[PDB]
Amino acid sequence: QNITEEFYQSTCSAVSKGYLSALRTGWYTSVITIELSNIKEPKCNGTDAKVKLIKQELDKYKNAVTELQLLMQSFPPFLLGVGSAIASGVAVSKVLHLEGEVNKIKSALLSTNKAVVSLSNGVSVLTSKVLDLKNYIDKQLLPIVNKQSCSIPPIETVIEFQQKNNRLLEITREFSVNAGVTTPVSTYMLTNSELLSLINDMPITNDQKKLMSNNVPIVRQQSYSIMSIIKEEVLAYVVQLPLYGVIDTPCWKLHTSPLCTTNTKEGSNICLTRTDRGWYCDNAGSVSFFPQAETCKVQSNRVFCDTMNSLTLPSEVNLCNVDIFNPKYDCKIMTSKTDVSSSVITSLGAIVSCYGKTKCTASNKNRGIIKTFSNGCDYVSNKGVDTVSVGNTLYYVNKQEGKSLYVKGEPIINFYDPLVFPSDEFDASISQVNEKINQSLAFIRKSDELLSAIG
Amino acid sequence: QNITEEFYQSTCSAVSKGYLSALRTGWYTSVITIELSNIKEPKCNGTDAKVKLIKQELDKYKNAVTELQLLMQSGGGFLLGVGSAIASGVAVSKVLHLEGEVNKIKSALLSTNKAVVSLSNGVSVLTSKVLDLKNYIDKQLLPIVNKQSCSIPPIETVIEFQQKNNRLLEITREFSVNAGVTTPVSTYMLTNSELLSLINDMPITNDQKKLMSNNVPIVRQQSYSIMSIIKEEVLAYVVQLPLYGVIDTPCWKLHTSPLCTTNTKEGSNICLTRTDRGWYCDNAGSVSFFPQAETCKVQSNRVFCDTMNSLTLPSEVNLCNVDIFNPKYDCKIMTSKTDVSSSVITSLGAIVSCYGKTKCTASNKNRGIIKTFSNGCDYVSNKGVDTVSVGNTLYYVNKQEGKSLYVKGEPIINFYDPLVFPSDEFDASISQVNEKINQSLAFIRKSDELLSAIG
Amino acid sequence: QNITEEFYQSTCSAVSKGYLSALRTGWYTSVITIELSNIKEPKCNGTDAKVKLIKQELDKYKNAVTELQLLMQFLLGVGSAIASGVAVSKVLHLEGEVNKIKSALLSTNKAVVSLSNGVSVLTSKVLDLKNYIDKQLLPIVNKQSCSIPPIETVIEFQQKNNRLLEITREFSVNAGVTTPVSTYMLTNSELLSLINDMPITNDQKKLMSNNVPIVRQQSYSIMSIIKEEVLAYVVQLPLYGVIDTPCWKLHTSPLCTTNTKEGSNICLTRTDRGWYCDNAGSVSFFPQAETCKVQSNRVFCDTMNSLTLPSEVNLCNVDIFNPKYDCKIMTSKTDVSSSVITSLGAIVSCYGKTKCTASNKNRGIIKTFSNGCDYVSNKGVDTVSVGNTLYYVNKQEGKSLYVKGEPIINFYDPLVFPSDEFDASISQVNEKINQSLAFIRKSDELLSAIG
Repeated sequence: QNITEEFYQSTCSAVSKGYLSALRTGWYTSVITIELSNIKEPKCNGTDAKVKLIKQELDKYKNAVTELQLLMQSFPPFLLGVGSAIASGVAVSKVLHLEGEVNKIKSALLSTNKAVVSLSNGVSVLTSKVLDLKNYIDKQLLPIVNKQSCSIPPIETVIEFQQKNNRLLEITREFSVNAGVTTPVSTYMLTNSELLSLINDMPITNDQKKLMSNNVPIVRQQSYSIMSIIKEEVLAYVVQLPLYGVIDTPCWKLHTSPLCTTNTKEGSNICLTRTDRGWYCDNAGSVSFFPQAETCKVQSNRVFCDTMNSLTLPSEVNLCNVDIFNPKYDCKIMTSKTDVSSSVITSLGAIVSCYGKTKCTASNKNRGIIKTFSNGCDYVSNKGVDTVSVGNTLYYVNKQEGKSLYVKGEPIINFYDPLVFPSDEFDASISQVNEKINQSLAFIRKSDELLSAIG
Repeated sequence: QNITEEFYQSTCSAVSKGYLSALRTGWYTSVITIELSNIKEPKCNGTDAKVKLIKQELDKYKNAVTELQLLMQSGGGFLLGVGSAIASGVAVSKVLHLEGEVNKIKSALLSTNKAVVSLSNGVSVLTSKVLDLKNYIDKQLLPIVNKQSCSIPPIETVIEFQQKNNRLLEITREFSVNAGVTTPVSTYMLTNSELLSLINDMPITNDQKKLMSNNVPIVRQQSYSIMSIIKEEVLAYVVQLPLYGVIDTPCWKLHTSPLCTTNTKEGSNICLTRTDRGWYCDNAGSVSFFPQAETCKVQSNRVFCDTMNSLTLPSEVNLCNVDIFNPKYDCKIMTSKTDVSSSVITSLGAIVSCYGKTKCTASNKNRGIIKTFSNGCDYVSNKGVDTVSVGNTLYYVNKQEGKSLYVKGEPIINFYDPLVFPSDEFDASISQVNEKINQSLAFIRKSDELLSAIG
Repeated sequence: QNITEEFYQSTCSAVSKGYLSALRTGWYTSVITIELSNIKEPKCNGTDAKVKLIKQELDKYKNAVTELQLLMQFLLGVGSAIASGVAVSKVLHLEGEVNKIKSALLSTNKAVVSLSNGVSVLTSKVLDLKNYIDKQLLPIVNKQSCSIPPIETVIEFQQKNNRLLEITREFSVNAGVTTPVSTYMLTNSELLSLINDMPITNDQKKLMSNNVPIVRQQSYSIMSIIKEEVLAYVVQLPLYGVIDTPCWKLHTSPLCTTNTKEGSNICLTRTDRGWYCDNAGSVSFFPQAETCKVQSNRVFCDTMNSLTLPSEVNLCNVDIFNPKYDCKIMTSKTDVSSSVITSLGAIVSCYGKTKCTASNKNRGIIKTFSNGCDYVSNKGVDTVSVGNTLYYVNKQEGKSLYVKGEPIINFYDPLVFPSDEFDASISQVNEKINQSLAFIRKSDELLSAIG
């Protein structure tokens, strides 16, 4: 629980260290079943308010089944087709459509509400009966309506059927706007207790059960619900849960801000910005890099990421933070003439790139302005700092305990000649810039020697 | 229909064929109404627990009307153009605001729950009345709260009122967290029974009707629900359904991956990627091109694409898949020295671009690693392949049945000279690069020929 | 409430004026509390169908509390949107902090608390399950015989307990941070009262009260703490520090030459599209559509995704070649047709053999576009069609002004024209043109010195 940050004045960037990894490398799929009733629109003569209420709820139930069947055949079209995040769960969904595969699971859950079932294609899956509308309707609602004249229901039955039928009605809702594939997995799909018991039974280490059971909200966001089948008066859908094959390896976050020359005026400055910003995690002797901000979820020390949305880099990518001119790795930069002030709120600090006439401050709740940034790239930690202002933009600062280190260094943009500086580099590196520098240096050579005997 | 795939080894790209178009070409707008009672706060002195329950629900109802009164408005509006998706629906919504227009649909719906109404701007909309709280509240509920006597209602009345009031509360909730515009359109806005009837009354062909009725989730995802008015005891919101004016025309999806040289040097390679990846659909003698995958939704072999984010290309854009050096169409490519390994999952295969020191493999569930990729661009079909692994990332291949064709050919990056190669073209083409090869080729010769006569 | 729009034929761009600003510049943080009961799992034996229903509902209550014990806690800059709210959420986890709010709300439902760091925060109690369960429910479950409850008590408990369950559900699928803020988090009456009690101007209160739907979309709810029979979450409302200043929106479309030989054309595009609003003598610029919401002529934008520009930036709309500001453009050779639906019109850039059309629903085609960049107002036009795409135009009411002028791409020699600038400016392309003219002159001089 020790977060530390280093600000590199040399490159206008900061790295937040001390995080712990949880990287999704596998999937666990489970079959979730709901038992339905095979009851027809009741032919019974009666018109009390209570039986009116029961018939209304029955028509809700009957329509939910029908509109779930329209989701089936429209293999369901939404299983055959697109997917890599879902292929594992889609694989189990297709198998349930084989001859008697439903009856396999139906038998295992006849006597118990949770059982392990071996499937015909060679997968072993935990299967759960989360709701039984078959026995409630057949034993408490069939005797009332499967006659010529309907006997009155108790008010207790009217209330409790509404409660039971509600989960099915909600599942049909989520499954008829999401086309049968949803993420995060809702509580109507799998409650907190059901997901906790399912984690408890998974073929994983006891420490993985610790991590998953403590971060259920994150597990929800990295899980999928895949709709499978209605048949044999059963409702089956597949829940696809993450398997974290990488745990407790170091992770760090890179924050980058533009670095520009200052002492010149107007539109005559050279700028460069480190590009490889995002999360990094040590993974199997290499570095997993997650460039898009959404894919990694943070809870206290832990960074939860999905390896499917990652690039794999050598360990030497970190040498960019220690020495951007190191030989071993070609550190990535971008360049431009854009001389614009901005700020980046780091894990426990703030980078300020103040340029031009912009007024850039950092302030405290009580003392007011406690720093006025000069032109150039600077940094301030969150110790006694609450907000940062750049122009007309007030940023609040993350208030999170940790140690912050200011690594003084010469801004590398000072080392470059502005006349031969490539200033349109969308995605370049240190070496690529040096190659273009020499080529323009060589053109200057070749042209100058063409004027020796002439001039 | 049978999905087929071709991989072109020369250009590091693949084309998935065999799909059927379903293109959003227009909009269909309908008005949904709920009849309300303008009941004032009860003022019945009685204190029975059932009267409290009725009173508490009336408060939930009366607050929903107030909250809908606060939402009385709709909205305000390969690099593409810019549209305004709900401009059609908002246009109908603005007309309903005008004085006397709400009274027009009140009269037309006096004797039926569905009618076509003429509004002031020639706007002629099918109108639906889907819930009548006015009858229930004014007849069943008003008398037992009207007096100061407070006729205590049966417990059925407490429950019955909650069920009727539920949909209005849920419609208000959806509008509240969406500024009056919701998408996808939920079954609270428009139930499956209601939506299917609306599809049956659109000005479309019978084949178009079946397509929507069997793709209700897609239709809902591409529809909008727009809060318009609450006045004259009427709540009215506009529903904006999609119009699929182009249907059953052939579509194909283009996948592209970087194509670089395999030289063993620290970044001394030239890369090249086709930039035209996306969905292509035949459309009225042209090709509609959708470069962003999130405008197109696939269901088996059906592609639902929104034309608002499309480009209109000549039929000859497909020639880039036969001969990229063809004269008729000028294929768009990008260049760089950015040389790194990635994998692209196609419809029934996987493209792998292995570069440098990365472990790029394809493996089978039971047989193990069945292919290790050499440096360069390669393809593997889904036949007998389950997973593709690049670095620390494991991709899953579609197990969808189909036939894929490997088209051998010399990689075209080899054709180009790595010294006169324009190697940072973000959005270029074959001609624009030959444009710049000829320039740098001619300039170098001139300076060499101009160095000759200096004797 | 007078929207107007001007089309500049010279630069293929349009400006929509007349809008009024509502800029989110800061945050207001408030604490919302639900008082809970330490009620423990009933261990009276009962079989009555109503006893089961009460027991089942206490189960949903108990599981909700357990679930909540786990839910605890142009290129722009980068912010931390919920930093202000999370900062207050952190303070609640200090000891005694829960009790100060518990003490300040012992006898009332709405009180100010100065937390351990001395910040005045408004706190509220929106639901009191502690009194209901302990008084109404505990006697009928806290014995052996399990007193039969009336059906009315079963229904009330479901109603009271429902809001707790639905708050739990929202936090559970969102990792304890929700946006927009739902009516379960904060009902309409509670939000309006909260607005009325904030330390803000009357104009700010009026602006927020008329735009509760937008305020919800710009607000956050942060799960903070549960302990000592109390549940607390932080609600982070927007501060509109800048109000009623004039805004305008800039629409741009590619401007190209119209030579009939394909591939022989040079193109130009203003890259400064987005919202502009006057702000403290400078101009706040919002280049993204997502960061700005519009209701009638009022524009709600979030300054976290804005650049601060000199007020001279507006000269680019009157004179793109003005000396006081370097207007940003981009160049290309791509001769492609597109359309831009402006506030009360549509810009059509029609190139090649493309079909470009403006139509009325009952009269049919009313304007047919030829090669170049043109503009049609929404007065009398319902749709604009470019190629295989049909756009409906906005039907907001306002007056368009068509400003005639020579397209500026007609002032550039295509040979020396730099047609690759992904980001550039008017000055920058004049540099590269001065340079290419200078080099080609130097080359010519060198063959004279050797001739």
